[PDB]
Amino acid sequence: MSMSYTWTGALITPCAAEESKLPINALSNSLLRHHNLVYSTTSRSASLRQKKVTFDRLQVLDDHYRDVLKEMKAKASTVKAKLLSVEEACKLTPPHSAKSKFGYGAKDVRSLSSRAVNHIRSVWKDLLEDTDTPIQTTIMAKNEVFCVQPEKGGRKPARLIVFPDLGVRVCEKMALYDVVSTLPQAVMGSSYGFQYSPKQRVEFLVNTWKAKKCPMGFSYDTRCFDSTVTENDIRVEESIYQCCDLAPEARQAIRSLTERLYVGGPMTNSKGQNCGYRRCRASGVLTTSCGNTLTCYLKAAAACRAAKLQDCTMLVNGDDLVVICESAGTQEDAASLRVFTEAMTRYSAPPGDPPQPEYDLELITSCSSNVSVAHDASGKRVYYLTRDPTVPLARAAWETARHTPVNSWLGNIIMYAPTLWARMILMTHFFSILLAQEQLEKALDCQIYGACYSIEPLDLPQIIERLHGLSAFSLHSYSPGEINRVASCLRKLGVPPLRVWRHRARSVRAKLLSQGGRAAICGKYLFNWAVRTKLKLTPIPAASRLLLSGWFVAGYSGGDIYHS
Ligand SMILES: O=C(O)/C(=C/c1ccc(Oc2ccccc2Br)cc1)NC(=O)c1ccccc1
Ligand SMILES: [Cl-]
Repeated sequence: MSMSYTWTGALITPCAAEESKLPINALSNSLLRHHNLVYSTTSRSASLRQKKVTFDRLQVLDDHYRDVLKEMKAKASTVKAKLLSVEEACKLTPPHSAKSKFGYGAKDVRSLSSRAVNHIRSVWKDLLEDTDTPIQTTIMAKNEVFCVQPEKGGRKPARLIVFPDLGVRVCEKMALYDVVSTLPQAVMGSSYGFQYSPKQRVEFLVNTWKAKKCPMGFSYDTRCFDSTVTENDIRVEESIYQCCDLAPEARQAIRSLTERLYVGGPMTNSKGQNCGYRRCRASGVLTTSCGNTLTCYLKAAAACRAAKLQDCTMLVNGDDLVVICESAGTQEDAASLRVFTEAMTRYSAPPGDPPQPEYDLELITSCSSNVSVAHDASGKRVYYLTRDPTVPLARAAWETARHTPVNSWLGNIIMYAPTLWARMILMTHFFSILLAQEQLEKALDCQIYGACYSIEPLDLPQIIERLHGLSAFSLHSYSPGEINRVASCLRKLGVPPLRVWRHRARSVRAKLLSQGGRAAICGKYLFNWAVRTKLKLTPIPAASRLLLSGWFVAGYSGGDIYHS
């Protein structure tokens, strides 16, 4: 019976200026024309989110819980993690990461400046000596762009982000980076989502579904998961980590960060005021993704048992959960789901929207996406992942009319390269603007599984072939429902129909070829679809020449991570 937060009454304030509406760009209109449906969240709506994330939590454990837990620990005891040298940790820090409140920022930290490495060592030392004093944190209102839509009733309030000082963040890396990059797959195997790349996730979902006599799957939407995490859940996560083979120093740092940071602590707004007290999951620490994934999996696996699901397979990504199993008849399936929901609720994890059995894999949404079909060169049936393009396009627009240090369009192109909208619009629109400014060589940052990466457009052809397979460049004969969903979206926002883009694609793939080099390798592989005349595409040379491990190994959302 512990509230997830307590509030002092002080407002959540912003630091920088917050743009609510879309500007007045002319390229932005080349993408979207209904600019009034696009919008960003601001600290103005922060109090509404506060209401939502604030509630009492009731939790009642049971034998199924302890059993699964015990099983997890067993698997964890087979994991050995190392500490990260201050230097190593410092490098995993993002150039733009929020500056330390102790005078010094990201570059200072990244360049191993004296001052920074000093404070960091002090903070570390302090963790080893003090194990109880709650570490201070800052709470801001996130600013993300969405599309207005009355079906839901208007606008979504801003999300909240709770994080500790830069000094602390580096310590987290040192004491837990190896754990959160290895412990997950160790305990849950195939159920751990972040070990898969697009091509792998698709293959995993499809195969699991087809392995069932009569498949039945459901996604579980938890009402504000982070707020449902209890102090006991976080302490349990800690015990799991401790099952690892660690250094005595790492153990003490983990216990201290757990008791002083993870379980809870005071929060101040940007103006340094006492905002409230947190007794749930911090949204902006290193263990957020790892912790939610472990806790979601724990409750869900125990819930499955109370529900008696048959031959069930789980796929967990943070709080995002999808379960596939053998059906026991439609009525039994519904009842089993209501029990699963009852056990989750008991484990302190009720749902927002109630789960519903689904018997069509393509009608299931997990990780904001669904499986769909298309065909390859030899007309072979190819499965891929997609989603409604609305948000991606509203954001793709916004980033065209306003500068964003971290875009999303490029990320979406990487995550959804095989989709119709990605290939024909995003790809087209962006190589267009690039060319009109000569920046095809300039790298830009985008996030993948929460981690930051500096990527160069010129490499998409390889990146893409790696993540989705060569077929991704020749997919055709997309399912009508998918083709319909898109065109429906375009007409809703003001985006020229696929035809207007099929035009530009040639008009663009042209200027790209009459440039050879790398810009050529692209315009050929990425736009082979926009030409009746189709030249044969084969394994790209430097498709292998490039390290891509770090990419799909674990989740780091909210973890302030950067990879090179
Ligand atoms: O922030 C996160 O933690 C994050 C998690 C996440 C979990 C699972 C997932 O599965 C899919 C779903 C569809 C296609 C391929 C894959 Br692998 C994708 C993302 N989002 C991005 O990485 C992300 C990056 C760019 C664009 C959008 C999201
Ligand atoms: Cl269809």
